[PDB]
Amino acid sequence: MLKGKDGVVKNASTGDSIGHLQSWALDTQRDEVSGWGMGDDAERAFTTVGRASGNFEVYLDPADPSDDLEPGDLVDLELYPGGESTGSGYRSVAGALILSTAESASKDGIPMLTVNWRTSGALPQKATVS
Amino acid sequence: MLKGKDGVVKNASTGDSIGHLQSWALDTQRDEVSGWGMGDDAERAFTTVGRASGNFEVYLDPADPSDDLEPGDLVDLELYPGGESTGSGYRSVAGALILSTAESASKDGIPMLTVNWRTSGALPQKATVS
Amino acid sequence: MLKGKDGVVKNASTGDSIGHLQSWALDTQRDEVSGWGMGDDAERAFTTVGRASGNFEVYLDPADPSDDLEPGDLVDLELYPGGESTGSGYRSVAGALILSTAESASKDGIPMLTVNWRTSGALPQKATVS
Amino acid sequence: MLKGKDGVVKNASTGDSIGHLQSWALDTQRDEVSGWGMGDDAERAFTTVGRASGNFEVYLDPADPSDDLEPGDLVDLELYPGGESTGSGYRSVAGALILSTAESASKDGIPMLTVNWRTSGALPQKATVS
Amino acid sequence: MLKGKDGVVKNASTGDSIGHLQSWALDTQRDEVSGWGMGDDAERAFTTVGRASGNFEVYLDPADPSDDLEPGDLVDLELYPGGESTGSGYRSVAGALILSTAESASKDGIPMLTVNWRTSGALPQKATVS
Amino acid sequence: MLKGKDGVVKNASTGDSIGHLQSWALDTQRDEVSGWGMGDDAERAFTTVGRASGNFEVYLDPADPSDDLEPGDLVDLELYPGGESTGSGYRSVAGALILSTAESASKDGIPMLTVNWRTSGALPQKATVS
Amino acid sequence: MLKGKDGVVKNASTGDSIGHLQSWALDTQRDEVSGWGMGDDAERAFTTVGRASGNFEVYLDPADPSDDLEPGDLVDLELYPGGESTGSGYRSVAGALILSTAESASKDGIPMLTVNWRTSGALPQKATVS
Amino acid sequence: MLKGKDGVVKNASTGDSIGHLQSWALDTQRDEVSGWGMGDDAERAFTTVGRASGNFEVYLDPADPSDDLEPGDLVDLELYPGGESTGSGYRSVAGALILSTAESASKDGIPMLTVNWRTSGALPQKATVS
Amino acid sequence: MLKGKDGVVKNASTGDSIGHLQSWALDTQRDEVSGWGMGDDAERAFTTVGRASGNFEVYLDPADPSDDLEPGDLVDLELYPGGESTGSGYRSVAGALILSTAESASKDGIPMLTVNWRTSGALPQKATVS
Amino acid sequence: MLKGKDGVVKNASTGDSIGHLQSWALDTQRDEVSGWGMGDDAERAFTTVGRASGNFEVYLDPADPSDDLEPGDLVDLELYPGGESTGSGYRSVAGALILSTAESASKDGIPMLTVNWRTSGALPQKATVS
Amino acid sequence: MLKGKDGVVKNASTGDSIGHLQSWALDTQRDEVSGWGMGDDAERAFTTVGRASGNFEVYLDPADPSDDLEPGDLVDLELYPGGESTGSGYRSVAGALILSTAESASKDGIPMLTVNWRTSGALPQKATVS
Amino acid sequence: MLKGKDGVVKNASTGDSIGHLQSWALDTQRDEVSGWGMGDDAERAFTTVGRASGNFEVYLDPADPSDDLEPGDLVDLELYPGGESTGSGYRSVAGALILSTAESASKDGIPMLTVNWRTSGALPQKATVS
Repeated sequence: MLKGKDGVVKNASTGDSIGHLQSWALDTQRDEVSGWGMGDDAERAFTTVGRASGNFEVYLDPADPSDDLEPGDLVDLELYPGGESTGSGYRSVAGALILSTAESASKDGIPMLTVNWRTSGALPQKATVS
Repeated sequence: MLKGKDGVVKNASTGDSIGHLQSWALDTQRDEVSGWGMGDDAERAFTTVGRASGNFEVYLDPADPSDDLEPGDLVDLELYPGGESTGSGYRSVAGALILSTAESASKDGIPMLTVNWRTSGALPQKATVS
Repeated sequence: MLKGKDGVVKNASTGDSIGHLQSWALDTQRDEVSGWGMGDDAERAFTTVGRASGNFEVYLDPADPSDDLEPGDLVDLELYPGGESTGSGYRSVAGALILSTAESASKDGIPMLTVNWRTSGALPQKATVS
Repeated sequence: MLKGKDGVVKNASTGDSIGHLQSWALDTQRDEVSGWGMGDDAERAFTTVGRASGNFEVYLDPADPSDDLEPGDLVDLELYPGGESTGSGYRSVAGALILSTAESASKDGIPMLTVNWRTSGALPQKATVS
Repeated sequence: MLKGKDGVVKNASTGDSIGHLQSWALDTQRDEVSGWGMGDDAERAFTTVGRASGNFEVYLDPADPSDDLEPGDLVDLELYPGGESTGSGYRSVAGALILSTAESASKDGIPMLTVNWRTSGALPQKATVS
Repeated sequence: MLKGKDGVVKNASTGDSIGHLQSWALDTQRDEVSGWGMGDDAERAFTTVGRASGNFEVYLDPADPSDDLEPGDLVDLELYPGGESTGSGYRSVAGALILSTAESASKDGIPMLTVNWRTSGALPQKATVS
Repeated sequence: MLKGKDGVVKNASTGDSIGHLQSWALDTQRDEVSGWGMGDDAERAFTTVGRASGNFEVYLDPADPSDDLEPGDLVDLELYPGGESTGSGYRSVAGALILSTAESASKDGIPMLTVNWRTSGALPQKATVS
Repeated sequence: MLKGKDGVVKNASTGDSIGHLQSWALDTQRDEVSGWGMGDDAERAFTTVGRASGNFEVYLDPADPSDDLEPGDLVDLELYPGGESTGSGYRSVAGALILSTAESASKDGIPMLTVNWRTSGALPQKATVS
Repeated sequence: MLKGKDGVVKNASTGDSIGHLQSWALDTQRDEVSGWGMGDDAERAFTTVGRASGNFEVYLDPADPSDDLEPGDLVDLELYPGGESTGSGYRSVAGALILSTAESASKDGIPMLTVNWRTSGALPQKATVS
Repeated sequence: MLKGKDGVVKNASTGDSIGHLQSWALDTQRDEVSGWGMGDDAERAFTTVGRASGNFEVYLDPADPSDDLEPGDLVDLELYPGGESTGSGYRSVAGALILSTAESASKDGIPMLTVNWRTSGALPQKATVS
Repeated sequence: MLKGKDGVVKNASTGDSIGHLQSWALDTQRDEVSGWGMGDDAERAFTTVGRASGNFEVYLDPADPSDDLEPGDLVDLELYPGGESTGSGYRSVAGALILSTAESASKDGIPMLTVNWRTSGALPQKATVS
Repeated sequence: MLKGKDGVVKNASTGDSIGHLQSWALDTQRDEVSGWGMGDDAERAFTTVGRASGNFEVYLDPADPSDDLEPGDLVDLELYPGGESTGSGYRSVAGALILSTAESASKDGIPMLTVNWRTSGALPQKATVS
């Protein structure tokens, strides 16, 4: 049961936390393939190839490392679900591909920014901080 | 009327409970085929081939057997809906295929993990614990 | 205005009530066919062939006749919307085809089971109990 | 502003109110066709052919004229939105085609029935009761 | 900031307000077309042809000018968002094509009517009442 | 953390604030392309071409610069998320293409207007006001 | 506008409906001959000799009169496009020549049979059932 | 822009509309002849002789003037693309030669009939109805 | 209405089912001959000589009796459209000539094999299993 | 990147736009001739003589200059792919030979006309409008 | 049921896998010869001579062994449908004749290459890897 | 795996990129010759002579080097599948013969141009840019 309010995201290439974070997310998939013949009871399957994707939502501030993210950039990410304290696992993604951003606001809210990324060629490598 | 808060899931291959569980689910299907002729009142049907699928949601903790689950792995599962007390039925699935995982968090919550699996070649075999 | 809390479902073949029931449902359809010509005001229609389908949700208990239901089985059903008291209509379905089941649970609930069936060759025959 | 709780539906062929009604509905449509050329500012349209459809929901009671409705029947309907008092408009539909029914219940409710119909060859003819 | 409760709709051809109104709506669109070549950074666009559409919902009363609206009719509309007081802009639509109507009711409500229209050949012409 | 209630939008061509604003929004995308061969573990990707889109919602008033916006117009926009005070970043979009508008009202509300635009040939150019 | 789902085909010689029918078809042709001279504006034509052909597709069942059809057989057919009710026209073909059959199936379908015939010496004689 | 749903076809000889029409079609051709010499840049051409052809598809009904059409008949046709209202052009074909018919049906459709004709000696003469 | 998913094919010479089947097919033909004289209304026909042909598609597995099939082999086949249960008709072909095979695969599929055969000297002999 | 919705076609002889256009097309070809000797690696080629062809599709209206087009006519065409604004290239074809026309309609469409032409003796001469 | 995503192709002469593969295919044929006499029921056949052919599609990369393939080359191929693991059958073709290649691309795709080959003098020799 | 959206085509003679490209394509062939004798098992083959062909599709713009391409011209081409960056292979074709062009448009599209060429005397010479 990790705290959840200690989550830290970093741009690994430049070494700088994101900023006013609100939520993160991650995912992993593999495609399936199913087949069966005339006279079988159950159908078989297997997994071909894998992906990864995720996003995060921050408060919009122009003076942040969150501002430099632009669609099409390649960035090395590190997600700390439980903080940076030693022994806390962190998923590090190499070659993360930023796909789209979406800024918005309301008459009674704070301008928010949603970055949405993807993986390109590599998969999230789990690890344990020292 | 089983308790519901006693549900236990196990990795049958290695023999280790999952961890901080939140909910599980299971399913079974068979495809249908319908036909009728010119001049019939009702249409006929039958079932061809079967499947199974399900998922479960846990609290994210790196030091757990829940962490070793990766998309594409083949694992032997056992679901105890009412606990491990003798005489409690348990659905055991052989060759379960883990298909996708999805980790997430919020600024006021606990990091959660959703594993989502499938069956490959075999179907859930009901039984009764000794 | 039937009571609704007296509803009874039976496996007609073996003669045994289902168990801890939560809700039932039923349906009937007929396909439509519409046509019109160049210079018509309204379009005509008619009904070709009929079906039936429904489901029900029970509390999961292994020691019940609800447990023996498996996808692909053929079972003779009888639905008593208002109980078994004499003069209460009951829809009896012959050759009901059970299509899928879906068991689930939560950390603060009761394990539930949803059976989902269909009709194959026959249609629900209304009647009046003696 | 009609009362709404006085709505009466009738089977015009046999002359018998439906029963414990809960809600009714009606509709009318005409298909559209749009076209434009290279160099036009706005696009033109027109309406080809018309339909009608609707439904109503009643409490399930076997001893009612609502029970005799079966998918595929042809029935002459009359809808009184504001009651049967003189001078109250009523939409009368000839050759209404009943398309599907759907009975259901819950463990804490009343068994309900939803009839769903259509029009075949004719359109709803408004009128004013004497 | 117009009042919103003063909105008036008229049938311009005959000169008669609608009746017990509940809400109106309007819309305008133009289709887009996008293209790009091998080696471009951004994609270009432009707008081809335009439309208009909208609806309104009234209380069902047979003795109203709202009753004469039938699918397929051509009517000249005028929408006064802020009333008929001098200097209040009003969108006047010529050749409005009424496409569908949908009457309904409940056991504890008022019978309502939803008219749904379109434009055919012309576009809404803004203006300012004298 | 920008205030959010100070957001200002301008028509850059004519130099005039919009009016009673309620909310704005913006977006940027780039399409993705994925490929893999027989015998690969992960799938590769890259981004081809980019877009931009957004909208904003105002109170409907005929005597405003918001009224002159018509579908199909080309307008130069400037969005000030945090006001016009010096040092506040503003996204300026050149050649913004207005795509659709949607006016509406209720019996207990204020007539609202939703403008919905797009970009054509250029992308939002961030900057910092002097 | 005949129903289409009432179509009946018969072997007139033995008097037995076909079986589970799916679709029928028929055709009639006459060859053309065109000629023109040096200095003519349009070309002339006429029709020499006529034929007939068609087919039908049934569900494959060995215990049917559909099974006895073999390529090369001569059979007297009668096609009822709208059923056998009195006053319904039926095309009766004498000396129909069955030319080819084609049985097939899939892993998720019903074995189907396509009979394909021709006419030999006579042409389809329309009539009206008594 | 003619309506298209008002198209009327007539047998000019007997004066009777066809019936439930679905679509019509027409055509005109002239053969080409090309030649060139040793040392020319472009090739020359001209048109020798002309034809006409077309078809139409109706719902199959034995009690119609559509039923009397048989391959080999000579019939005088008139096609009204936009109806019979005065001032609407109509292509009248003299000596139309009916070449083939093709009736068909499905288990969920309406029996359709496709007549296919030709011209013999004359060409379609355009005109304007009075 | 045979099940279709129970179809069994056998090599009659060695007595061994094929394997993972996907679909089968069969055919029978006879050539036609048509003639007519100067002054006849319809043309006559008859059938000269017959053939047979078909195929089937299996999943590619080297350890199967499907693997031993090579183009040019002579094999005795038996097709069970509805299984091997007693009373189920089966078409037995003697001297079947295997004509061609075609193996293929995709990056996300299962390697498939299509055998395509013919008959040589004999025709399919229908029968009924004991 | 020309707009495409501004395309204008003209009859150059009489000076009158076509009408409700839907699409145009054009083409140019030259025949090829290939040869090689005993002992050559690649084969040679060259182009002998050229042609041109194209078509266009309009909405059928009798009161248009599109109506006067008849197969066999010689007409001087001018195609403006991007409109008639100054500096817009236009392909002018002299002695265009109209080869065939094809009118058609549907029960839910607009009567369309497809003109199909050719070139005779001359080739399309590109130019630039003043 | 081989995996299908493990398929490996090799140039046997030089010993080097192809590269980014997408799909392969193979085929075998033998010509047929049919004859019959005046007075026979069925027609006889036999197979004369055999061939082989196939292709495969790869991603275009100049730095690959796929690049060295040129039309007219003679290459020794080996196809591993299920990978190179021991006991996996592989079809080895000697003297494969590469017949044609076809490179292509799109504005939103990956440049692909399709090699298309044939056999010359020898036939595919099945085997089993050690 | 080349990007595919970076493809560049050049007119090598004048040194000027084409323009708004959409897709390219290329091909190479060699004819085959097969022979066999009375008493052989497989048939032999070989390749005689080679060709090349391809095309590409661009947006129609008169102010481009794409406009100067005319059927019959001889042009020296260079295709860069992966761009002009150093080390990227490019197929250079000498003496390319342009065979035909085909311009077209729609009422909701962009005027497109398809050039279609051939090779004359030489074959595509692969290379590697410096």
